[PDB]
Amino acid sequence: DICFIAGIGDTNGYGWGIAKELSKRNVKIIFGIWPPVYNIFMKNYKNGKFDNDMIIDKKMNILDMLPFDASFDTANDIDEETKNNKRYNMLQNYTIEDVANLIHQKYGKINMLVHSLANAKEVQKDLLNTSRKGYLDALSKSSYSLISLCKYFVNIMKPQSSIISLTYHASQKVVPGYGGGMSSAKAALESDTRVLAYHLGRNYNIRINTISAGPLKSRAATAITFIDYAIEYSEKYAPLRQKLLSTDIGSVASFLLSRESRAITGQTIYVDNGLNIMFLPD
Amino acid sequence: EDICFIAGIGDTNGYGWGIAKELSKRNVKIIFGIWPPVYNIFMKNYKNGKFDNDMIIDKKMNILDMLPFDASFDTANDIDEETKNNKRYNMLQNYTIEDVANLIHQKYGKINMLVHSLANAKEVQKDLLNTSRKGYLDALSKSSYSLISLCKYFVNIMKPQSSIISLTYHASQKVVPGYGGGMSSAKAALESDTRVLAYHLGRNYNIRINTISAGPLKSTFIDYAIEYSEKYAPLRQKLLSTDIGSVASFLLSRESRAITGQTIYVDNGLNIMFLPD
Amino acid sequence: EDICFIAGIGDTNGYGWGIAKELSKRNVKIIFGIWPPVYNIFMKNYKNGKFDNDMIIDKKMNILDMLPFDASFDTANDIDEETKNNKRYNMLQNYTIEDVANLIHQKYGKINMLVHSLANAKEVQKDLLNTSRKGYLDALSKSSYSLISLCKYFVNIMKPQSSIISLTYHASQKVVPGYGGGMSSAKAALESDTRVLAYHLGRNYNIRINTISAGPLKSTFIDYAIEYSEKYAPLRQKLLSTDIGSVASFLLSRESRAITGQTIYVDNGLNIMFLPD
Amino acid sequence: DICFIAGIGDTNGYGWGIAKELSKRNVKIIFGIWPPVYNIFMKNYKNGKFDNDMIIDKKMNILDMLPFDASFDTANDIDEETKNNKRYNMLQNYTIEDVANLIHQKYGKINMLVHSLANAKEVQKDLLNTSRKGYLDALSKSSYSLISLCKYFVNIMKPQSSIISLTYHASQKVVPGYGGGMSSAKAALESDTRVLAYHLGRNYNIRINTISAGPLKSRAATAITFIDYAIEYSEKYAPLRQKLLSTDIGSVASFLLSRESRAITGQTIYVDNGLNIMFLPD
Ligand SMILES: NC(=O)c1ccc[n+]([C@@H]2O[C@H](COP(=O)([O-])OP(=O)(O)OC[C@H]3O[C@@H](n4cnc5c(N)ncnc54)[C@H](O)[C@@H]3O)[C@@H](O)[C@H]2O)c1
Ligand SMILES: NC(=O)c1ccc[n+]([C@@H]2O[C@H](COP(=O)([O-])OP(=O)(O)OC[C@H]3O[C@@H](n4cnc5c(N)ncnc54)[C@H](O)[C@@H]3O)[C@@H](O)[C@H]2O)c1
Ligand SMILES: NCc1ccc(Oc2ccc(-c3ccccn3)cc2O)c(Cl)c1
Ligand SMILES: NCc1ccc(Oc2ccc(-c3ccccn3)cc2O)c(Cl)c1
Repeated sequence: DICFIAGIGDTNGYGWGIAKELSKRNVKIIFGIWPPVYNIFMKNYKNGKFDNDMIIDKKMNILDMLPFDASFDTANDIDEETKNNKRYNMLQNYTIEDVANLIHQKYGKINMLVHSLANAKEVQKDLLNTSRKGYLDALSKSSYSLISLCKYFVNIMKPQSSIISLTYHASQKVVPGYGGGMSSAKAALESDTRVLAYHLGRNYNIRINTISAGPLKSRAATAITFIDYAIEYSEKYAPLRQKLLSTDIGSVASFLLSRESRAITGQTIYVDNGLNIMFLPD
Repeated sequence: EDICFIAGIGDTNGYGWGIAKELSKRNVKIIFGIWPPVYNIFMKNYKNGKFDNDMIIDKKMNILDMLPFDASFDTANDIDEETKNNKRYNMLQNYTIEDVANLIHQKYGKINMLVHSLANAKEVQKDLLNTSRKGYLDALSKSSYSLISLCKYFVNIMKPQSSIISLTYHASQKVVPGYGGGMSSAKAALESDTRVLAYHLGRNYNIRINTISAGPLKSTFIDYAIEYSEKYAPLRQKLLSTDIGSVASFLLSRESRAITGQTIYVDNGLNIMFLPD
Repeated sequence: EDICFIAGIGDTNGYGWGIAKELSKRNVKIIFGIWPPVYNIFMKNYKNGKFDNDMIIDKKMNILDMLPFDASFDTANDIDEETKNNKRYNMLQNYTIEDVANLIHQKYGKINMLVHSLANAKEVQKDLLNTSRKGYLDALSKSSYSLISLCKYFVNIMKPQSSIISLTYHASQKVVPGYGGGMSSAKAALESDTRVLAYHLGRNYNIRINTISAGPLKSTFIDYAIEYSEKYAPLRQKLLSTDIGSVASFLLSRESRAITGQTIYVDNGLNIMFLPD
Repeated sequence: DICFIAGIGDTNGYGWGIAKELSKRNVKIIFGIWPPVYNIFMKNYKNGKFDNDMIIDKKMNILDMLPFDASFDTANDIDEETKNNKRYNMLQNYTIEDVANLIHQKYGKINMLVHSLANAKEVQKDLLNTSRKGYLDALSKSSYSLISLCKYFVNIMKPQSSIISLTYHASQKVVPGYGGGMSSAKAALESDTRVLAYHLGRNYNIRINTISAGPLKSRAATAITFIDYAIEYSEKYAPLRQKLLSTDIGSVASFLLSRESRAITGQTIYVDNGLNIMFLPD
């Protein structure tokens, strides 16, 4: 049982929580990490900074930790500026195709893929005031990255393997302040999940679903006090008033990835203490 | 110990059984509620070892008890003659919803997993348009209201962080000609009620409740549904009652503490398809 | 001439009236069905000119007739004593669904627009969780099944390319604490039944059927709903009964020949909002 | 009552049918037209070729017919190659900002906007096999064009104005063969419709909805016998067995655009003889 988690920059995200729970079930974990934060993540790991967090009387497995940039499909896609940037030029094989081939050489076929990354340069702006170039950015890094991720991993994956991504309810209902086309990319990503589920199903016997998670105070969540407010609101209005942990998403992700969800494919599962069901406060 | 009540089962060919088999994998003690009129039969078949092979998991399914259970009656007060003097019913006792909740609580104490796995419409083979008021409401009473009732009476005998599920079918959201009698209307209400109950039980008892929208099984209309499904579903595999059961097991556990009020499709992905090919 | 039957109206403060006003704009002749127990009152108020100003469109609303109408009874056969000897009912006649369809057909011939605008649950102020079986089913019978019944008996007296609508509320899809008694379950089923009826009536009689999911009006719970709505809805304007009526008029016309089985939200866009701001 | 229809290349589309019905109600119509087909559309108009089709005992109004390219927001966005292409270099003011300013000079404020255009270079490929550049193409011309269209027209539009676009059910359910990210763009567009509806509502008292239309044998529909099959299927399985005309979409569009739908905003209305409601054939 091998899982590649694409998109973990630290310990405060959904990627980490997913990692943790996949370990409880003894699956081997390969982190794919964005180069802007790669050196410093590695450093912290070495300094045993994440050592508290790797606690489960269990200890986390971490098979490998690779540089990974979901905006590049192949090496030909890497622009020269990036190729030479201070933070990339010492690193290698970080395109989507490249990490796919890496992994396969080092470990062969794997059977679990977590897409856990999103990005938009104009997330701060709202839809109307987002540029074409900013919108297409959001969709390229949040939505298309999934598709591409699939294209390349699908054949280093065994039959009956399963894939998941992460989404947010703002695709289905309006959350003012979730901007830059981020809603649009979650909308796109939830649709692609259905279409990919059809293709990967018939053709590769491979499942794909997506988890619509609640608010977590991740690094990326602070890409705009919205989130503190979102957590506040969720903890007062959701059917379940417990605090939403990333491990909560993690245990569901783990389930989706296991053979136990063998007959669930193409779905948007909500893991959010049921907030999505409410129309009216009280 | 962990105890699950499965309300609505008459053989091994259904969901309740698949759900029971899978729960047994986590060593959950199982109590079956059986519709009184087939209860003794079921009890007989059990004795004659008829369910022996279906019961093997290599470990034996631990069936804590098997009780008469009629989802159409809330309390004893509702047992309305004739019924009281009906050939089958009169030899049995304590089969109303509230009565069953008392027995279970008395013999075993509190439980922590509830499964509503029962559907019945007396006119299930006619168009909604040709369904009678009496028929429709029987559908809603047995297949929809029963869920609320079961919750009302069982919440008192459940630990906090308990979990509930029912079974639903996609006919509620999209047209399936053939699923008549108001079974569609029933599931529509069941799914909506699952949301509403999720809010109340969640806030008031920290109890979760979800519904599994399952694909066709077996346990006429079903024979088409299955062929169509295995033809067009994203996933080519045969859908098993344990496929629903393993999902149920998960939903009924703490691993899904943050999921509630949801409709989970376990149908090989049939629901995502628009037109064939 | 074009004739619309509006089943479910007791004053000018509701949807049936707003719908009636707007239909009158297209010179549609209107027949009102009134719940028998308030029928004579309504008839009195009509006589005393109480509805005179509400009736002006500058042209006068043409009310073809006003008949007692009880959505809880399908045929005469169902009028079950007491009811037959109830203070209000016994002085009236032909108010069952089938009976009304016969009168209309007899006096005016075929119609071509039907409006189901009636909702009633006897326990509308309690939680779903505290709602009784009797209460729930009354809800489903009056607010949901009535729709099917009305279709069953009226299709015979309708021209082809006829059109039908009912009114629904978003509580069916998402939790609105306060909308209890199974009104939510009712609307859930009404919306699902609208799809199913759309298939049958569409294929079998080329008749269309849709439902309007309206925002709060007036006609307690509503007072909050309205303030919240006018605060948070995408559209700041006050929502009028004629806002629903103008949409209804459209849906009931040939201009919408290619729309059927749909739930149309007329609620200033409230439904698209997740969290406030 | 002025309406700008963005995206009509001939008489066989939804744009034309919408035009026709808006005329029945005496509203003035400005066609925005893609330059690759502009000269030839004009020619046909002049040769009175469309004269049969402009029949309603009514005759169509056509206030103006402008060149229009929804892939350009402003003149600065026009690449030099395009700027010089055989088919563009004789034409002017065809960016989104430009046609917005044109129209306003010539006629002032308008109050009706029809988005009726879509495009994807790799529509023939299916999701998995679509490139980043092809996906982003679909989203840029089918989804973002709407947003941009709004940004620029919103303030040459009076309060209480209304906007509509066109979508297809493949966003919500899987239609194999509707590829190139076209499903993804309909998914995105239906989401943006909700978010735009919130912003335009509160801020400009302006409504936006989208129509999910059935199959019509438009020029663009043949961008892949899929459609003949789609029309075949729809006419045998839809609740309504009538043939679906573009004027059917047109009369609904007209309604959405009128004050009659004054309280409907942010919605996806299905105009498809109810096919979307079916799960199972028979
Ligand atoms: N935090 C929330 O409230 C919330 C809610 C719902 C959904 N989500 C989703 O969860 C997922 C994970 O986000 P998170 O909230 O855990 O924050 P996060 O910052 O931990 O996760 C995003 C990570 O992806 C990496 N990344 C960004 N762009 C990349 C690229 N081009 N390629 C590779 N790596 C890249 C970043 O380094 C970052 O660490 C996202 O898809 C997000 O949309 C988050
Ligand atoms: N035909 C169908 O079965 C169907 C079904 C559902 C939805 N739709 C939608 O209806 C809308 C109209 O398409 P149609 O089916 O009438 O075909 P159509 O070809 O008549 O409409 C598309 C028109 O937009 C123009 N166009 C394309 N790219 C453009 C750009 N960059 N800027 C400006 N103009 C451009 C083209 O010249 C074309 O004539 C589309 O949004 C489509 O997605 C069509
Ligand atoms: N540059 C941007 C960026 C924007 C959003 C992101 O993901 C999310 C980050 C936060 C939330 C969120 C926000 C509020 C409440 C609940 N969840 C949802 C998300 O999808 C990420 Cl990971 C990055
Ligand atoms: N290059 C491409 C391109 C692709 C799809 C398009 O629009 C549609 C064209 C056809 C259908 C369609 C296809 C089959 C059945 C019903 N509708 C749906 C659409 O959204 C258009 Cl206008 C252009």
